Amino acid sequence: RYCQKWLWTCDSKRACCEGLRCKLWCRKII
Repeated sequence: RYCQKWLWTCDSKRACCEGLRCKLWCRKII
């Protein structure tokens, strides 16, 4: 049970879970 490589460069097209609230690397569990 893990997220979806939140580490992506969150911005819009991203597909994070609960860490897309950032500029690039999803600021999730890290």
